[PDB]
Amino acid sequence: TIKEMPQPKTFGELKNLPLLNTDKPVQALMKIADELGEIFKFEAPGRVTRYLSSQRLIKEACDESRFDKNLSQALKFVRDFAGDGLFTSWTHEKNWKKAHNILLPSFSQQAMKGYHAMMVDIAVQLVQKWERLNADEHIEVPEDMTRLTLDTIGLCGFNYRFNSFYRDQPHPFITSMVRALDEAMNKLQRANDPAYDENKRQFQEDIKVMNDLVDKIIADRKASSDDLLTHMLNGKDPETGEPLDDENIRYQIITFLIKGHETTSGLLSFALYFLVKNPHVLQKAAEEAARVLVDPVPSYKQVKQLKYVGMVLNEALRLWPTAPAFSLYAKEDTVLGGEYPLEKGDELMVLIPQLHRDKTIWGDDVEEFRPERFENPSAIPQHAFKPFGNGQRACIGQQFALHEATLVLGMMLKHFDFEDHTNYELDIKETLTLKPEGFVVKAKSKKIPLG
Ligand code: HEM
Repeated sequence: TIKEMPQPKTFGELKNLPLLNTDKPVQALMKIADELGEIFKFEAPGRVTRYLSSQRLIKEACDESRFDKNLSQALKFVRDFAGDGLFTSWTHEKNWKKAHNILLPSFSQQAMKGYHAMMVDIAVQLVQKWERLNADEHIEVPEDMTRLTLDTIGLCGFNYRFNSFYRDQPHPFITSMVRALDEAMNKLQRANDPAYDENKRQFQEDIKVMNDLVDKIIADRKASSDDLLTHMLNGKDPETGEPLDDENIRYQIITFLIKGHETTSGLLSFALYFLVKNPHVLQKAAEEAARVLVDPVPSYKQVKQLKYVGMVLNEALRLWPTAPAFSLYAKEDTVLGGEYPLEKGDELMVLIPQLHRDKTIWGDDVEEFRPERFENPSAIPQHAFKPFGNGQRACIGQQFALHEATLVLGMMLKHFDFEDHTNYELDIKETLTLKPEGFVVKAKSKKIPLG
């Protein structure tokens, strides 16, 4: 029957805000979830949401007849630069369904097979960097994974070479992206001011940097292909018959550059992190790579054969889903879990890391890294594993990401032995998305030739 919704302690007008005075808000929220359970309300001056953590409640929230995708305050802040592209558009916005239809063919297996060779180009450039390090040297993992994933989406999506591996510091686009994402995150924990005038002005500067690349890409395709850029330029929605106007296209370039690389990078960092911490898992994933990748460079089918590598990727997404949250709103008045009445417009947040720790679904060893959980995935209940969102608003890039990751991890495992030389202590940085900050390793080459 009509239950009272749990809520953390409120502090007069501050509401629940003093509890999220942190650079790690998602990890803080996980703490409040362990304390209060599957659902809690959370209020901040002028705004309210409900955090869900259980499969039973998230199953219901994922019913698209009752709840649609919502733009959390965080995505509202990012919509300041990504506009009405795929990721920051409302489902009822014209350009959502339209860009969806227009851009979907770029993620068909047909197109996926055509991306493979460009993926290998960047993968090799990674392996070669590591082959060429001197003995006194180590690898900065999130940093190099970011070089790979940015370059990969640049080449596959846009035929643009970011040449991230010819730069010892991050590409200029990355530095702006990261400072902007951080700022959208800082903006959330501010109750109300001319104290934030510089943050607003760096925020506009960070946007212009990003946009400067867009024009560069736009002008490169111009001044001279069947890819994402192509369909953005030529494609027409098989419904309305209309193409995307110039303004939307620029929003899509930006959308894809960011979303098209950052969460994949975090996944590869975490996966490698868990491998070097779980040496019996590493050995087994390294056995699979040596056996399957019998060629100097990997083929498309061989990547498909790397089954245990895929299990490792999925298990790493279970523990640390790199886009750790997605928001929903009630299309109409409704009752949630048969106990929580909700009003048209009310917001729900899906705390994916808590979902992935639901013991009633996963058992009592949720913190353990066990790729074998995914041995036969059809066994896993529906809506229990959701690192790619839900329904028609799920990740469009899912298979792209996993193909990229599996290929790259497979080659890593084939070509090197990794050492956790600083006995790295997990430290998860939040820029809305998640990554293990400061993760470093040593890779000793197995001295196996590339093709
Ligand atoms: C492990 C890697 C990835 C993860 C965990 C991930 C996660 C997600 C999540 C959770 C959403 C839903 C957001 C929400 O409901 O508010 C989403 C949507 C989206 N993703 Fe991914 N992503 C990954 C890689 C990629 C890649 C490689 C691309 C492009 C090549 C991409 C492009 C997009 C786009 C455009 C959307 C918006 C889709 C729509 O609403 O139409 N993502 N992703």
